[PDB]
Amino acid sequence: PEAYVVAPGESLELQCMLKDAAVISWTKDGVHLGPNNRTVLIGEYLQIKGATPRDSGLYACTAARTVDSETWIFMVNVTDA
Amino acid sequence: PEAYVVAPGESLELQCMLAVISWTKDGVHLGPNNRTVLIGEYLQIKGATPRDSGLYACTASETWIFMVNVTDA
Repeated sequence: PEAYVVAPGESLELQCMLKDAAVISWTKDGVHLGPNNRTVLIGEYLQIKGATPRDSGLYACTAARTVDSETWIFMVNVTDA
Repeated sequence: PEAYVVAPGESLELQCMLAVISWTKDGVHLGPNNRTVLIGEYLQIKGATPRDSGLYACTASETWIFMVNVTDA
């Protein structure tokens, strides 16, 4: 679990992994993340523009396929510090 | 984020911490089934297969998180 500092207003960008036939699902603090006006999920990428401090949290992407289900975690701290 | 490694075939058991507990895996809400039992603060899934791995999380505000790794390693 690696740390990511994002300055408020900037873009949080996370990248999961490349596995053939694996569809990527994202969580923040265990809760599900999907697409919205500030959230885009594409390929193995997660983008959130307009970082605010409550965007801070423990993000994780799980690449699941039928055979297996591998997982990466990112600790995101959105701060002016 | 707590680590839990289980060997395939064995029983995956999670125990929540610090109220009625609801479990998610990779964001999806879990209920009981023929290999899953949810009781008290416990989550049990028997017959672990590598696809049972994922990011589990238990909540009642407060939330506790588990990275489950099912491997023979």
